[PDB]
Amino acid sequence: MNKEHILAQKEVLTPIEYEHYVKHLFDIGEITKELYIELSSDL
Repeated sequence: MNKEHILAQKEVLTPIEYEHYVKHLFDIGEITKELYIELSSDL
């Protein structure tokens, strides 16, 4: 499984780009929206 490897990426890249990091995932279903919503701590 390559869910943890990609996760670290979103942590490195800015928060703006991360928003898309989860978009491509949906394509296969790697990470659930629950993660994109939870991790999302911007306002």
